[PDB]
Amino acid sequence: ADVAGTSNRDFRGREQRLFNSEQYNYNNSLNGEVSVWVYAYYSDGSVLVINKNSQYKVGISETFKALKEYREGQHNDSYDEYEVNQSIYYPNGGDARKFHSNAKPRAIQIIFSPSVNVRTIKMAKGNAVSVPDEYLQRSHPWEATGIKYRKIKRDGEIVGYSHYFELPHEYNSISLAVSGVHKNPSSYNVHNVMDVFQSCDLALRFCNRYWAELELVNHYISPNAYPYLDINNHSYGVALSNRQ
Amino acid sequence: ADVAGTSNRDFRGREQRLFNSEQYNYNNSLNGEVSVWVYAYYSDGSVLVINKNSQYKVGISETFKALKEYREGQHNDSYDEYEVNQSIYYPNGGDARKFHSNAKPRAIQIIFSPSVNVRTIKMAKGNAVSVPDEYLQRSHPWEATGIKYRKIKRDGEIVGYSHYFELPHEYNSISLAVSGVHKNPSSYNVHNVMDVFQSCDLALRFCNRYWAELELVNHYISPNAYPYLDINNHSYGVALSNRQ
Amino acid sequence: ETFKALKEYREGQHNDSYDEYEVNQSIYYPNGGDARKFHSNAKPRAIQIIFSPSVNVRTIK
Amino acid sequence: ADVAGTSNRDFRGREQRLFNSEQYNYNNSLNGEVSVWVYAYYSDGSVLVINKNSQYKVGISETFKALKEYREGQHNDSYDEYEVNQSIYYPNGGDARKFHSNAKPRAIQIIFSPSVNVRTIKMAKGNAVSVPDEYLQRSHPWEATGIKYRKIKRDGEIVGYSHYFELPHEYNSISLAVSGVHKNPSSYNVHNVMDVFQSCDLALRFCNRYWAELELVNHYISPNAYPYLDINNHSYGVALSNRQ
Ligand SMILES: [Cl-]
Ligand SMILES: [Cl-]
Ligand SMILES: [Cl-]
Repeated sequence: ADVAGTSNRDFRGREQRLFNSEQYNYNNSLNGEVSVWVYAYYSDGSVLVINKNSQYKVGISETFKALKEYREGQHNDSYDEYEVNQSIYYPNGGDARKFHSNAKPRAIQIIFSPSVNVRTIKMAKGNAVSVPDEYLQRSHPWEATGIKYRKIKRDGEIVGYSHYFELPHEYNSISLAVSGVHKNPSSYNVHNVMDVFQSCDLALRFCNRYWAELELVNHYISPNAYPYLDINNHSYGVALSNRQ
Repeated sequence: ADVAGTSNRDFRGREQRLFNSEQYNYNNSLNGEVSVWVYAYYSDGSVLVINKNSQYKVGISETFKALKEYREGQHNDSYDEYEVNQSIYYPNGGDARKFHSNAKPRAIQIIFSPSVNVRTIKMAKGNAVSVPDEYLQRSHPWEATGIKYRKIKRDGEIVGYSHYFELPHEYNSISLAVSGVHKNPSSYNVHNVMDVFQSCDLALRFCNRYWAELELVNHYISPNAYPYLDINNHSYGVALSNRQ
Repeated sequence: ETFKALKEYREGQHNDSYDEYEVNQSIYYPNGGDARKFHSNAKPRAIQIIFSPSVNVRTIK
Repeated sequence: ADVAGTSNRDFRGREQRLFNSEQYNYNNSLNGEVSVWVYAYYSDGSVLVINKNSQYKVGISETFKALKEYREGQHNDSYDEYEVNQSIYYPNGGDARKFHSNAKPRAIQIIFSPSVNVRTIKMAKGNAVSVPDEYLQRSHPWEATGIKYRKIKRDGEIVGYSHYFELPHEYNSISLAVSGVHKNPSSYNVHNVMDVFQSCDLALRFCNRYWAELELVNHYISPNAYPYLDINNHSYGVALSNRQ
């Protein structure tokens, strides 16, 4: 046979490049996944991740309370935190023994897979009682925030999209939903509506609290080939198109 | 300038009336919210509220167990209440140390925003094992209960719609889903189906147990300009159309 | 005051006492403890020192 | 340039030797620290360290009770240990459920920095009620124990001073204070008295219970360049004077 890395008959090298290309492109086909992650960052350094992975479209919707830190199998000041919630829902509505709950998120990062169409992204960032914009009567139920998403890039390739917002002020108390649609550069969609209804049931969800962004990078992002952007603006992910 | 409240050049007064009219009408546009609330009333006077707010259509679906009272950070007779559930699911199925759980709802109020089309409202009031009508094989999956909804009215304007039913008997043990569609007096809808799928992800949810109907009125209904009907048949809400 | 003495202590409430001993070991020497958190919320975020107007500022140490 | 390690123009080597010499000498200047450590060794192998670091003079003073083992966040037989204290303060004074408390120190090591003047060291080793010598009326308030301190040595240099005494008998129940003065080979001291008063406030204290002498060596002594002498008579510390 020819010697490796010297001719157009390195079929191991061609197949390696095809295998990676086929992953990148399959994910972009309508048979592929589109995925979203919400990361909620807490003052103790831990991070709640919620991920949804589904065909055609995907999203996540959480209450104010659901986004608060919950430490499984440890103390959570449960009763005092019920009272903190009452005061967050309406000023002076509760009788808590603290000014600021450390279970409140300090920041949110939303990441989508590179199979999303950025122009389809919509976010409903509500107040603590799940109202998008002060009162329901004046609320558009979403804002299309695609323009704000940064490309997460590795080796020149877009591996995902990131929108990051801090919640550093006492009044930053939110409920949150986000949604994106998988790329569809075709004009195909009539005939497939029941399949999209089935995708609503088929969407897989994951949620977990990791103890540190390091741990998120090491045990969540990296093992799964997920895109990420860390606090130091470092991009993670795996470039696949036309690559060995 | 002209003197306030004496001429057609009171533009502060015209803009105030327009601002309120525009809220009422925006909520009725297809760009607006439609919202639903389920209130479950407990014997200790507390009230669980579940609210969903979304574009195009909205609903809530809860199990028998999910509607039972849960007091965050306090004792809930957790083990005995598992046994009460077994006896509610099948006669004599559990080994509880009580005849009637005080965590069972005594009543349900369903309220919709005035942007719902009443004729689209559907309810699945199931038995304790989540069957609409005795056995699945004979169950229509919903009843269209719009005719029973009362108008909640302030200053002559419909501010919401209410259906209220007590559960005062021992055998009143229910699961519950409800759904309504936003007003659509146009013939527009083709082209918008993926947007409605995104609205399923974008819908915001809120749930909380308030200690008293007084507290619900003061800290939930009123601060948010929500419609309500209290036990004394008093209507709450804010009239907006053509009003200062 | 010591490092430990300046950490938050909530009288009559839970203070993650055991985990906070382990956090202290890791603060004293990298990787010295086996805590279940990255950042203790009992650590001060800031210090203000105030003196009365009867101090001589040039003597402050 | 000249080649490393072959001429009097290795200025990197001269500066390295100066940097170390300047540390050794600065510590001996009156601008330097003098430091003391009390190690209390427990039967479970753990060791309480108390350290004080201050200018001009330094010391530590602890009660009998303060020197007993305290395991943070674990059980400490608190009530029984109050009763053990009553019996230690006066024979048969308490009603404990044990003959010997394992929280009692088995030994004490006192170490001073090499900037102390050994002839200034004073110790008040009291009985369990904090009396130096049986009764206050006959007590000199200290003994000058410098003659008993061994030099801790590395590479020929004194890196600290150690006095070690076991408390292996049931009646070895002590309170303890120790004090040393920083070297002052000059005749300077008038003018500086308020500065010494400020040094009483400025002295920094550290205390911690380590689980093993190994851990003390690895995570306390060594990382901080502190002198130590272990149970096997091994000296630890860093020689600095005229050394690279
Ligand atoms: Cl395709
Ligand atoms: Cl419209
Ligand atoms: Cl000097």
